[PDB]
Amino acid sequence: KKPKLLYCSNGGHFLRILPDGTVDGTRDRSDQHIQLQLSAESVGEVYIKSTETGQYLAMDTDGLLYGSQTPNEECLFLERLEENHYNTYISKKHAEKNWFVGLKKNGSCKRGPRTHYGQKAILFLPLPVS
Ligand SMILES: O=C(O)[C@@H]1O[C@@H](O[C@H]2[C@H](O)[C@@H](NS(=O)(=O)O)[C@@H](O[C@H]3[C@H](O)[C@@H](OS(=O)(=O)O)[C@H](O[C@H]4[C@H](O)[C@@H](NS(=O)(=O)O)[C@@H](O[C@H]5[C@H](O)[C@@H](OS(=O)(=O)O)[C@H](O[C@H]6[C@H](O)[C@@H](NS(=O)(=O)O)[C@@H](O)O[C@@H]6COS(=O)(=O)O)O[C@H]5C(=O)O)O[C@@H]4COS(=O)(=O)O)O[C@H]3C(=O)O)O[C@@H]2COS(=O)(=O)O)[C@H](OS(=O)(=O)O)[C@@H](O)[C@@H]1O
Repeated sequence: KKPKLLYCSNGGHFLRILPDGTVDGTRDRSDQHIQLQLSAESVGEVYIKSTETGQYLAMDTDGLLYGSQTPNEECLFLERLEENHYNTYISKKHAEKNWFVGLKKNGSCKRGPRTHYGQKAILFLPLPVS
């Protein structure tokens, strides 16, 4: 649990949270906002924070991901390992809606209600930073 990169296979991107709270993905290994710290706030729960800006990955009430300055309830995710050995993170708040953290092929954040268990857009591979 050192700063990791959240690599999404659908499109091959690095999930990232911009200074202005925008969350999306990118292919530049040199991006200053792709370094995330993953705090485990319980047995299968986690917090994902932009070390570069302090912001925490959070999903609003409509499934849109954004960067929150404080770590509220909307910032927890149930980190799960899947079949092909990837990690998928589903919003704990909306767990019942099956809303995950995901990236579209073109690297733009994939809306929570547009994601679903099984989709390749929800697969992330933590890679080592620096
Ligand atoms: O009716 C209207 O007027 C409109 O209503 C809504 O629009 C509808 C579409 O009209 C409708 N078309 S359909 O006629 O019903 O088919 C439908 O489009 C869906 C279709 O699934 C599909 O359509 S199409 O290809 O025929 O055009 C297409 O799929 C997109 C994905 O959405 C996109 N996801 S991404 O994550 O953003 O990139 C992307 O998928 C990639 C990914 O790599 C991966 O997807 S995902 O699992 O991560 O989601 C997946 O990978 C597959 C791989 O392709 C596959 N290869 S093989 O060919 O099977 O061998 C294999 O390797 O497996 C993997 C993994 O699979 S799995 O195990 O995870 O399942 O798929 C690929 C991929 O296909 O490329 O790209 C595809 C293709 O798109 S592209 O543009 O052709 O490149 O579009 C979606 C879509 O959501 O748009 O449904 C929409 C939405 O309807 S809804 O409203 O009911 O949701 C729409 O409504 S509105 O609400 O937006 O207003 C309005 O546009 C119109 O009003």
